[PDB]
This record gives sequence, structure tokens and C-alpha cells, in this order.
Amino acid sequence: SWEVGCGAPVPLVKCDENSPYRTITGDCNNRRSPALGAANRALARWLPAEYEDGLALPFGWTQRKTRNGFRVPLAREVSNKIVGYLDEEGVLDQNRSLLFMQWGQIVDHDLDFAPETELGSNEHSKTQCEEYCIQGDNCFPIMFPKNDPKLKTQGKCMPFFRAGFVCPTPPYQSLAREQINAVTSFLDASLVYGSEPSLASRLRNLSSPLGLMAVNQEAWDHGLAYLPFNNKKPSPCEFINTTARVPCFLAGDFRASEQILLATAHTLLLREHNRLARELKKLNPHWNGEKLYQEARKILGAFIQIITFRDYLPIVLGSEMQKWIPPYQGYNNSVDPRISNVFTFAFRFGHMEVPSTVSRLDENYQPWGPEAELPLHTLFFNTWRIIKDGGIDPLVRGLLAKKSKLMNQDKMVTSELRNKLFQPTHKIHGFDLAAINLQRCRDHGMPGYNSWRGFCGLSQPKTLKGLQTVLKNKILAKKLMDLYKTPDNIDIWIGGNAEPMVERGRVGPLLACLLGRQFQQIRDGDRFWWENPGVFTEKQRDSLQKVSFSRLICDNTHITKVPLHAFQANNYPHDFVDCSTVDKLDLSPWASREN
Ligand code: HEM
Ligand SMILES: *[C@@H]1O[C@H](CO)[C@@H](O[C@@H]2O[C@H](CO)[C@@H](O)[C@H](O)[C@H]2NC(C)=O)[C@H](O)[C@H]1NC(C)=O
Ligand SMILES: *[C@@H]1O[C@H](CO)[C@@H](O)[C@H](O)[C@H]1NC(C)=O
Ligand SMILES: *[C@@H]1O[C@H](CO)[C@@H](O)[C@H](O)[C@H]1NC(C)=O
Ligand SMILES: *[C@@H]1O[C@H](CO)[C@@H](O)[C@H](O)[C@H]1NC(C)=O
Ligand SMILES: O=N[O-]
Ligand SMILES: [Ca+2]
Ligand SMILES: [Zn+2]
Repeated sequence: SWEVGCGAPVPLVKCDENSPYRTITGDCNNRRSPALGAANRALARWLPAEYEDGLALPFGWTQRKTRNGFRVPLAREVSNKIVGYLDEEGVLDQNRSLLFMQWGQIVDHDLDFAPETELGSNEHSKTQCEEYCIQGDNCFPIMFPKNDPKLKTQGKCMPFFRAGFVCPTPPYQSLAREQINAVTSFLDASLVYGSEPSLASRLRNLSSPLGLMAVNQEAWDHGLAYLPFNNKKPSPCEFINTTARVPCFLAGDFRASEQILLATAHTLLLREHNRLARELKKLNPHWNGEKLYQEARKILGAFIQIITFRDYLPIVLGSEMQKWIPPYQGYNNSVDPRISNVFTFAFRFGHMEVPSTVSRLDENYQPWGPEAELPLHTLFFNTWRIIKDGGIDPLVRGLLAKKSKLMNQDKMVTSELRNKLFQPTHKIHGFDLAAINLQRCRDHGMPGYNSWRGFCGLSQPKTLKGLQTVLKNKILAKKLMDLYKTPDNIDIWIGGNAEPMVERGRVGPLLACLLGRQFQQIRDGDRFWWENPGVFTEKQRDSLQKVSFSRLICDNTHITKVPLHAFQANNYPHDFVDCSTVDKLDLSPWASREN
């Protein structure tokens, strides 16, 4: 009927239908449709894109173009009036560790990245957006409202660049603009291994045939490995401390250095690979490098899948888990495994779970030195604090022993992200992630709040009194109505995040539906789902049932006291046990004898 062919990246690699291992690109997962859930393709559209001109321009682009007859509010104004708060006292989640926040971010980076556009190589267009706050082409600046403190110290706007779109990088489309997913849609450790062959090979330790990943040679961690440095310049991790001059790390995912606990999580995954691979080699001395790498990569992918679906999702979705993600029934080649455009906003519920400080703790899980607790904003693109301030062990104790922020209708996003965010190319701790999220919703042509309520079979408030009942909050509903005029116009990120949480979950009804549908699809539409008969043996699944974040720590750090349930709020030493009492990963079922 139409032309579902459009594609410049058209990697169309040769599919080995006999391959026991994933491609890096995610091609060849679906036999009938080989590019399905592959990287560098369009994000899936669950609903048609909504742009000001029907094609590509965001709502808010043209000041004289209403949405449903109302001006859309400035992203930064919604952020100041609704998302911001002063008092960090009483904000912490009494039953979620900081690792619950951190694992969310890890799983997100595995599933989606819509990278900002670039046109040429060296343009004035780049700085002209920052410098002159001029809207045009892929410059879509976040303008400050009249009373904004940042107007006094930071100029007229926050620079913002439109997300890249599929087919051309620069020329527009006759159909609607579709944003790219740069990573594999499968939950497959693409953030450890990469989603492009090139990056994927640039990262491996080929030198030895042991199937190990490439490590920092310039620096080490009390025996244990560092991610290699990206020695590309200019380095944002260098720029935040020109003295220490420590570059960003080099991971499967370009975002790995964005904050120090992400860099930490990633470090442990570079590690557990090698712990697994070496264990494989001891157990299978005949196996070559490929076999150890590919088999190592496949055990790590299975680890992330299990932690995500057994430990993480049930305490996000709560009473709604069983409704959207019922027990697995095997692989369904008819399920669309693509990450949706809306999911990339839904999964940003995580921004409301980030607390204002990060701690380094000791063996007695006590403050580590005199500057043990640090403000989050000092830790963006910060690699020097890991290398020159005691490696990742003290940060990992913090992940276990400290708590996530709880989402709160009156305390949504900490000022560490809402006012002090650091972005590369940009020299300030002065960005607003909430404002960015709202601007990006529009950039991506997102349907409004009630389109999504409708999509999920939920009520669609049309008046102030309607909104008050759905949000169970008069003041929040009144502020949203003063800004948006109609609930139809509420940006999905703030609409979804404003809903009271479901019984025993950390998101409201709308997000539970959007997140739950996506997670159900990425499991059921995945030919390499760990539990799909023929991916792993009866005996391996008995032994993969064993895996744990508690054990991943024990086995790749010098930490010897851990919680059993590492995502729940754990207080030392009362809710902690010694590592010996924690089920280990019995690799005996990977034992190969072919003689
Ligand atoms: C300190 C922690 C974090 C920082 C500094 C951070 C920062 C960012 C930034 C700068 C973006 C890009 C925004 C844009 O340009 O539109 C982003 C996107 C995102 N963040 Fe966060 N974030 C954090 C934690 C989390 C957590 C905990 C989650 C989930 C549980 C999460 C999920 C996402 C998702 C899904 C996106 C969109 C990814 C895409 O491009 O497809 N983040 N984050
Ligand atoms: C790939 O792995 C090899 C073997 O594990 C690494 O070579 C070793 O490097 C360290 C320090 O550079 C030495 O302490 C070991 O004794 C070396 N062993 C051997 C057998 O060479 C090599 O550095 C790794 N390569 C990269 C680029 O990360
Ligand atoms: C830069 O790092 C050095 C250690 O290399 C540290 O002593 C110094 O305090 C750092 N400065 C800043 C501003 O972070
Ligand atoms: C496979 O997926 C499609 C679409 O979700 C569904 O209609 C079909 O019945 C599924 N097959 C099974 C056995 O569930
Ligand atoms: C804390 O969370 C866990 C799930 O991780 C749950 O089983 C437990 O009941 C919760 N504890 C409290 C005190 O609410
Ligand atoms: O995508 N990082 O939050
Ligand atoms: Ca992936
Ligand atoms: Zn700047």
C-alpha cells in the first residue's frame, strides 16, 4: 500500500539462521522481518506523531499556532511551577535502595537512545544556538519565562537540539518525522557490548583468545579493571576538572560517564563478563576467544534480563505487574519487539527517583573520609572521583545502603537535575532535565496526556474537577490547568509522572500500562529471550535462576556484607548478611565435553 522501505542506514547484514548468538545490531532476531528491533531504525509509533504542521515542527515552535486552541506553556515555566522544590528532607524512598534508581537507568540505556542531530562537521549553527538562542532548523531553544532566576545569570535560554530522524540525517520527509533508536530494542547488554560492529570491536580484548573485554591500561582499581578511556578530545569528563584531567570511560553506550553511579554499574558489567569468561575457560579449556566472548556476552544478556524481569519490574509495576507481564509462554514471532517513541518518555519516571546526594561508604558502611556525601551535580561526567578517590567499591556500598528518592507530587525532580544539570559542549552546571524532557516530548511529536489515557483504557479528564480526581490533588491539577488550559495538552512526561502510584509500585496507572506493554513486548518478541526453549539448557536455567545483584557485587568487588534483596531499602548490619550465604552462579551446566 505505502513504502515501508525507507532507510539510509539499511545495514541489511547477512543473517546466519543457524547462529546461536545475537547480532550486535539486533538484525536477524525476527526471521520473517530481520530489521525488527535492530538499532539505527525508527522508534515504533504506537499512535501517530502529533506535530504543529502535521509533519515535523514541534508544538511550541510557532507562537501563533495553538494546540487545541491554547498556547502550549514554556517547558521551563512548567518545570519551575510544578516540578521544582526546595526541601530535600523527607524525600527518600523508605523501601527502595539507590540501586533501584540506578538499575532503571541501566535498563533504559540498553533499550533506547535518540541522539541529538548534527548537520555538517564544524558549523556556527552549533554555538549560534547556545550563543544567540535563535530558533531554527535543529536549534529549538528552551526560552526562560519572565520571572526565571536563570534569566539574571545565564542569558535568555537553554540551548536544545532536535533529535535525529531516520532516512536522511538533514533533509525532511513527505510523511511524518520519525526519531531514531541508536541502540538495540532487545534487553541484550548492548550498553556493555555496543549496538554497532565498529564500537563493538573497538571494545574487545582480541590480543588474548580468552574472550575478555578491553581494559584501562593507564590506570587500575586495587587489582580490578577500569573501563578504557575515550581518549577523544574535547572530553567533558576532563573539562569538569582540568587539573585531574581524567577522560570519560569507553563503554558499549556513549552515555556511560553521564554520572558516577552509571559509570560504576557499567564497570561491574565490564568485570562480571571477565569473571564469567575466565570461569567458562577454566571449565571449557578447548573453547576459542569468540566462543568465550559470544558465550560470555550471552550469559551477561541473560543476567540483565533476569534481574530486570524477576527483581526490578515487579517493584516498579506492583499490583499491575501480573496484568501487563503475565508468566512467560515462549517466543511469539508476531510480537513487535521495537521500543515505542512514548516508552522513551514513560521510562523517564526515573528522573523523579534521583536524590540530591551520592555517598562513599566503608566496610562498616560508615562515611568514607570527610567529603563522603557529595552533591549529585558535582558528579556529572565525573570519572576523576572514581580513579583518584578510591575506585567504585565505596560508591557501590552507597548504591546498597542509601535510598532512592520517592516521587512526590509536591517534590518531583531535585534541583541537582532541574537547575544544575551538566551537558557536553556546554560549560555550565545550569541545565534543567525536566524542561528538556518536556521540550523533547514536543520535539518527538508526542500525543498529549488524554490520547495516552485513551490508549490505556483510562478515563480522560476534560475539566479542572476531572483532573483533580485523576491526580487526587487539587493544587497540582489547578497549576497544570493554569499552564496547559486543557488536560488534552499536558505533555506525556509530566502527565504520566503526576499520577498517584499503583498499590506496591513506583508509577501511576498510565505509566504502568505504557511501561508494562513495552516490557511484555521486548520479552515475548525476543527470539533470544533467556527462557525461550533452545537459547539455554534445562540445567543452565536452573543455574540462571540463581543469579543476583547481591552476588554480582560479592563476586566483582571486595564487599563481603550485602542484602539478599538489594533493591529493597537495606540498613547495615541488621538487613545485611555475609557473601558466603548468597546463592552463587553454578556454571557446571556450561561444562563442555566433546571427546
Ligand atoms: C543521575 C541520574 C540521571 C541523569 C544524570 C540522567 C540524564 C538524562 C539526560 C541528560 C537525558 C537526555 C534528555 C534529552 O535530551 O531529552 C536522559 C534521558 C533519559 N533518561 Fe535519564 N538520567 C538519569 C537517570 C535516569 C533514570 C534513573 C532513568 C530510568 C529509570 C532514566 C531514564 C531516561 C530515559 C529513558 C531517557 C531517554 C533515553 C533516549 O534517548 O531514548 N534516567 N537522562
Ligand atoms: C588483554 O588481555 C591480556 C591478557 O590478560 C593483557 O595482557 C596482560 O596485561 C597486563 C598489564 O598490561 C599484565 O599484568 C598481564 O600479565 C598481561 N598478560 C599477558 C598474557 O599479556 C592485555 O593488556 C589486554 N589488552 C588490552 C588492550 O586490554
Ligand atoms: C581535581 O581533582 C584533584 C585530584 O586530582 C582534587 O584534589 C581537586 O580537588 C579537584 N578539583 C575540583 C574542582 O574538582
Ligand atoms: C502472538 O502475538 C499476537 C499479537 O500480540 C497475538 O494476537 C497472538 O495470538 C499471539 N500468539 C499467542 C500464542 O499468544
Ligand atoms: C519492601 O519491598 C519488598 C519488595 O522488594 C516487599 O516485599 C516488602 O513488603 C517491603 N517492605 C515494607 C516494609 O514495606
Ligand atoms: O539516558 N540516561 O538517563
Ligand atoms: Ca539493547
Ligand atoms: Zn554551555
